[PDB]
Amino acid sequence: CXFXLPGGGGVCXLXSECIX
Amino acid sequence: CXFXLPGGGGVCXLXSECIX
Amino acid sequence: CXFXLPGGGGVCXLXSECIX
Amino acid sequence: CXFXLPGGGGVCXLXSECIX
Amino acid sequence: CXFXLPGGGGVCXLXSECIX
Amino acid sequence: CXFXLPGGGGVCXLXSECIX
Repeated sequence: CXFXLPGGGGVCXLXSECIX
Repeated sequence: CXFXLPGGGGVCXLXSECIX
Repeated sequence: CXFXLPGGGGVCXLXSECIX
Repeated sequence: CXFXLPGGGGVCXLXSECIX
Repeated sequence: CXFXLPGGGGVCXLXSECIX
Repeated sequence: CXFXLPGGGGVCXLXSECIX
């Protein structure tokens, strides 16, 4: 976090911070 | 959560986890 | 659309209007 | 648009360009 | 938070809960 | 686009495709 900067990196919107 | 999966279901973007 | 309500009613954030 | 800036003004995430 | 609601009346998408 | 994939690359949620 914050939104656009997912924990662990990678694509924002794809994975645990999003659906996952 | 995460983004696009509201904890109480229904409409994502709609309810506690969004505005609410 | 709008944001959160894809046309045809799929999950918001999952598919071409998002990543896809 | 873009995301955060609804085209007709007002509050991002609240109104026709979001749910509405 | 939640998504779209900084919590103090500010602009969603601008500050710590977004980039920051 | 879609949401999460800004044109030109770059961070999603920052610059013209978001606020900007």
